Amino acid sequence: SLSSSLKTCYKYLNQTSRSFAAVIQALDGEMRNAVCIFYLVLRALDTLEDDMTISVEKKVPLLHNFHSFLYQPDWRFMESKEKDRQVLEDFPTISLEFRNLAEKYQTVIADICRRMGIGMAEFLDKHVTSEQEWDKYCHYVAGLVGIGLSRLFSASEFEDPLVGEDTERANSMGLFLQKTNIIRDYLEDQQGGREFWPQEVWSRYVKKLGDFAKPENIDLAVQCLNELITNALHHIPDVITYLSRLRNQSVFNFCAIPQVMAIATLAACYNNQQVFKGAVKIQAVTLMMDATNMPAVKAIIYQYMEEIYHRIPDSDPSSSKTRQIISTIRTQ
Ligand SMILES: CC(C)=CCC/C(C)=C/CC/C(C)=C/[C@@H]1[C@@H](COP(=O)(O)OP(=O)(O)O)[C@]1(C)CC/C=C(\C)CCC=C(C)C
Ligand SMILES: [Mg+2]
Ligand SMILES: [Mg+2]
Repeated sequence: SLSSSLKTCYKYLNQTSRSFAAVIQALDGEMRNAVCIFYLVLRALDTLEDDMTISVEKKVPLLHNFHSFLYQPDWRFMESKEKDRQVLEDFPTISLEFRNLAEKYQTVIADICRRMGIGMAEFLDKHVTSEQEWDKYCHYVAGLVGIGLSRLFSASEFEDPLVGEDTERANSMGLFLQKTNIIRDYLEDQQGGREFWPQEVWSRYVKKLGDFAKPENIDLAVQCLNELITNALHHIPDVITYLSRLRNQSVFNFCAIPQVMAIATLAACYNNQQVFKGAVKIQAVTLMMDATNMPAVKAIIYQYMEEIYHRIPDSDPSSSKTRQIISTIRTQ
């Protein structure tokens, strides 16, 4: 049945994706290969972005031109020192399967890969400063993913045109996952020399972002944490809107399950000193089972919002804001 190279792609998906492998492979019809290949192309792109052994001067053209390599049958990259580097070394297998997809899917994937490459390259010579720049960075690495997935759903015709048209809601869906991961991964990122928390926020608490790892700064660290979580909560209305429009069951699950995992993650991290001591974990199997329709997804969201709500310290500088956003979400 499945070709040799396509079988390899699914192996690469299963090897490199904890959050998405299962939901991708459960997608109906043409969406399955289209989303699997989209995933692997972006995974390869990210593996170059993240590799600190590649100079900025070498990295910029690679990220800028990456979308064109999809059309060059023996393009590969042998100099990665990153863990996921099979997708780069065996890129010809991935690009072959890309060129086997229908044109309408090719167009979306290449457009997103082009735009993300430009965006990633832009942020090689700066850190994230303002909250606005934080949205911008998150747009480039995650918002564009949501926009691309939405365009693939509409192109497949399992979903209505509106899904791919409403780039604001698609963008928000991606932003919610990416802000959640960035918040949760403070320490692991710190330990690999990576900084993604917005400097206009953290610099109101400490002089260097790394200072949140020091035990004496825990109180300030948690305050900043709660500010950032409060920011991320503002994406939940759009997530609800986006999910409420989906018709196909496999698409709904693919979209909803990672969103509810992110909500559960934020709730676990809220006011939690452990974020600064290791990776905070969530329920996964349960949520995978329950998050298969809108009324159940809404109920899951409201349950986690009430968990956060009744944990808000009155003294937290963001407490008013956290209460307000939770109220809005509860009222949609
Ligand atoms: C094409 C597909 C599913 C994903 C492509 C993922 C890739 C490789 C992107 C290259 C840049 C990166 C890395 C972005 C970060 C992804 C987490 O990876 P990871 O940390 O490895 O997870 P785990 O370790 O838990 O497995 C991220 C947070 C963005 C997720 C945003 C989505 C999915 C939009 C949802 C929106 C709608 C559905 C409207
Ligand atoms: Mg990465
Ligand atoms: Mg990266």
